[PDB]
Parts: sequence; C-alpha cells; structure tokens
Amino acid sequence: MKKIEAIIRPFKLDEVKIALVNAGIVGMTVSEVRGFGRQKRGSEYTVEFLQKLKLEIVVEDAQVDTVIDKIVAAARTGENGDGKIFVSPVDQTIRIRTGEKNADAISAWS
Amino acid sequence: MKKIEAIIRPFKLDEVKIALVNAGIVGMTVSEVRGFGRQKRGSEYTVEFLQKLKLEIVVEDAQVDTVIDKIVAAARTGENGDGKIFVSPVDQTIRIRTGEKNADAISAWS
Amino acid sequence: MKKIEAIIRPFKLDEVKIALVNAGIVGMTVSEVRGFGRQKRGSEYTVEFLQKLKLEIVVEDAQVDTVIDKIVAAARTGENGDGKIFVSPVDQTIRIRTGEKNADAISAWS
Ligand SMILES: Nc1ncnc2c1ncn2[C@@H]1O[C@H](COP(=O)(O)OP(=O)(O)OP(=O)(O)O)[C@@H](O)[C@H]1O
Ligand SMILES: Nc1ncnc2c1ncn2[C@@H]1O[C@H](COP(=O)(O)OP(=O)(O)OP(=O)(O)O)[C@@H](O)[C@H]1O
Ligand SMILES: Nc1ncnc2c1ncn2[C@@H]1O[C@H](COP(=O)(O)OP(=O)(O)OP(=O)(O)O)[C@@H](O)[C@H]1O
Ligand SMILES: [Mg+2]
Ligand SMILES: [Mg+2]
Ligand SMILES: [Mg+2]
Repeated sequence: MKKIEAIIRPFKLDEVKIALVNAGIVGMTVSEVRGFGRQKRGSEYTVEFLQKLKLEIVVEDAQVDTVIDKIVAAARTGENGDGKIFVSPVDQTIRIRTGEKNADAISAWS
Repeated sequence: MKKIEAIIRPFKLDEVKIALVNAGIVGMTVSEVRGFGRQKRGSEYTVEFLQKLKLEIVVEDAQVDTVIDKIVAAARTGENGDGKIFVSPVDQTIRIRTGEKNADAISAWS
Repeated sequence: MKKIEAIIRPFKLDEVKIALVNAGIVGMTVSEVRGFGRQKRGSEYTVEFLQKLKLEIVVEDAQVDTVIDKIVAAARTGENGDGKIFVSPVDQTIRIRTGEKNADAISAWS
C-alpha cells in the first residue's frame, strides 16, 4: 500500500478527479494548502506562498504507476507551478464502519 | 514510531478526542479536509467531496493497536462515510521547544 | 528522500521560511491545522485544539539534519506550544510539469 500525495493547481481538481475515477480509484482526500517551489530576505508586504490543493490517494502497490500517470496527464499545463507528487509507504489501512483492512479498505473489488 | 491518520466525521471529534486522551494520548493534530470513498463524467453543479476531519496522531509502536481500536469504537456510526485510518512509519520526532526526540517527544512519561 | 513535517506557531512562518530558504530549501507546503500536545471529560464550551501551521518539506537525506536544526532554531520561543517535527520516508517524488523525479524534482541543482 502507498500514499500518493499530489499537490495540484486548484482549478485542476475536477479534471484530475475524473481521470482517477475512470482509472478505477474509489477514494481520495483533498486539503487546501499553500506552497512554493523553486521560484524561478522576504517581504513584509507580499506572499510567496501560492494556493494549491493537496490530494491524498491511498492505493495498492500495483496501482501506483497508473495513478501517477493519470494525475500528471490531467494536471499538467506546461507553466511553472503545475505541482508535485510524493509517494510514501502505508503500513495498514482500516475502514472505520466495518473494521476491514488493507486491500478490503482500499479496493474497488469487494 | 508510527503516524496514525484517521479521517472521521466532523461531529465525532470530541468523542474521539476523549477516547484517545483517556487511553493515554498526549498529542494530536486536526486538519479540515474533503473526500470521497466508494460512493455506493462528473457534474458542474454538484460536489462529491464531503467534509471530514483528518486526525494525525504520532505514537510509539506499542500504542498503535490500542489507538486504532479507540478511534474506531468512538467514530463508528454504522452509516457509510464513517471514515478511514492509514498507519505509516515515522523515522524521527523532535519537540521544538527542547530538542527532545522520539519517545521523549511523544510519550506521557517524562 | 524524506518528508519533514514541522508543526509551528503561526507567527513563526516567515522566520522559518527565511531560515529554510537561506539554507538552500527550494520547496515547501503549508497547511492550517489545530492541535494539542501534553497540556501541562472535555468541555462543551471551551476548545483544547490550538491553531498551528503544518509545514511539509520534502528533501534529500543529506539535507535532513540541517533542515531540522534551522527549523528548531527559528521556531523556538521557550514557551510550551513551540511545535513538533516528524520525519518520514518518501519513496518517489515527481514534478508534474516535466515528469522529473526524485532529486531532480527536489534539488536546487538543475
Ligand atoms: N520539495 C517540496 N516539498 C514540499 N512541497 C513542495 C516541494 N516542492 C513543491 N512543493 C509543493 O508543490 C507546489 C507546486 O510546486 P511547483 O509546481 O512550483 O514546483 P517546482 O519545483 O517549482 O516546479 P515548476 O518548475 O514546474 O514550477 C508548491 O507550491 C508546494 O505546495
Ligand atoms: N483510499 C483512500 N485514500 C485517501 N482517502 C480516502 C480513501 N478512502 C477514503 N478516504 C477518505 O476517507 C473519507 C471517508 O471515506 P468513507 O468512510 O466513505 O470510505 P468508504 O471506503 O466509502 O467506506 P464506507 O463504505 O464505510 O463509506 C473520504 O471522504 C476520504 O476523505
Ligand atoms: N504526538 C503528536 N502527534 C501529532 N501531532 C502532535 C503530537 N504532539 C504534538 N502535536 C502537534 O504539535 C503541536 C504543538 O505541540 P506542543 O509544542 O504543545 O507539544 P508538547 O509535546 O506539548 O511540547 P511543549 O511542552 O513544548 O508544549 C500540537 O498542537 C499538535 O498540532
Ligand atoms: Mg514552481
Ligand atoms: Mg463511503
Ligand atoms: Mg504543549
């Protein structure tokens, strides 16, 4: 199991969501965040942090590469600021209503 | 050390908090998020993302199973949408005020 | 690659940002959160969760100790509530605009 955390442009949420759902994703969490990247000592009057959305998608390992490709293709515009993806390990997943775990708590297959 | 990330119904925060504190938890972070799960191509007029709270609780490994059980018991209602828990590894924890690490930065025992 | 998650006092954002940028950091994400720590059964009228900012900084492993030290030095005040840092593994990083990975998606060196 892995967590895919994708930081995207806010306007891209629905395009990314549709891509993910059509690829078989059946869960995801979205956070409002602000950030900076490489910015191709500070100011008291201006703000370097830009609004983004943080998508968190917990998947099985066999899904990761597909998910990444779907996100990148849907989120990209070609302009600096398109976002960044971080993949990290997940040890266990539990569905609260039922107590089901791992693939049972993630998968479209029940 | 592990991070327990629990996505719960907003109204359940205080019931879950009380359960955790009574089980000996002495730290946690809460985020406002939106999400979807299995939803037992999109719309321009309606919103599939539902408001939830993201609880992040960093614990020692011996605490994990207890914490999960306390969260599930307090958060559950039986209706779809009760939430989901993800456990992930933590390599190091540091308390900023003192520089203490790991168990010293987590534990109720000082 | 590691994720450094630093929970800090809101007023400290710019001091911490400046320290990180001067140490060579060229990316970070900030979240509004609420939390509690050790609090040196609840109430219906009062709120134990305190506003904090969650900084997420994905770095290469050689940067971690420097980053931690910069954060702690900039964020500390000496009063309870100064914050907490969690370090966790990252398996892969992808820049959305270009598809670059790992160090190429993190580093100041291109
Ligand atoms: N190393 C990082 N750690 C944590 N968050 C980051 C990091 N780099 C970028 N981010 C997040 O991703 C968002 C988008 O970054 P952005 O797309 O500008 O990256 P970039 O490296 O500057 O690439 P580009 O050249 O395409 O702009 C940032 O606003 C921030 O929220
Ligand atoms: N795989 C996932 N990855 C990331 N976040 C998820 C995932 N699945 C669910 N979530 C988060 O958990 C919240 C609650 O999900 P929910 O309880 O509806 O899960 P479910 O799998 O549909 O189970 P149920 O049948 O009990 O509804 C979602 O709104 C989202 O924030
Ligand atoms: N174990 C934990 N898991 C998750 N978040 C935590 C944990 N401990 C603290 N936090 C987060 O860090 C914030 C700051 O905690 P705080 O600095 O009060 O920690 P503390 O352990 O009480 O240390 P101090 O004695 O310096 O107050 C909390 O409000 C919460 O957001
Ligand atoms: Mg950029
Ligand atoms: Mg559901
Ligand atoms: Mg405290």
